[PDB]
Amino acid sequence: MGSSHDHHHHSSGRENLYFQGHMPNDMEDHLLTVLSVASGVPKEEISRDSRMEDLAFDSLVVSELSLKLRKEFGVTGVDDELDLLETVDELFQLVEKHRAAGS
Repeated sequence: MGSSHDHHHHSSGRENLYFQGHMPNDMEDHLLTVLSVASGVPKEEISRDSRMEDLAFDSLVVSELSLKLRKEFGVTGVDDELDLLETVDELFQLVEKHRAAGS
């Protein structure tokens, strides 16, 4: 008497290892990957035409997003820019215009 055995596995069988990180031709792909790691959800679940929900619209997720951008694109100290995010496409256009600069 006294048992309720359940050994249910979620399953996360994944195996595909590449060294593909030289010459990020698609900035959009690399920025989408920044979002894919920050949000934790795959590339298909994030698009340019989308609103800032559980992607980059939360103080923790914005600090995580910034943390990525400092390394991935060198885009640092852009708190106001990340505060002005409404659409995901706007983030693509923002880092684009920020990389181009006024210099």
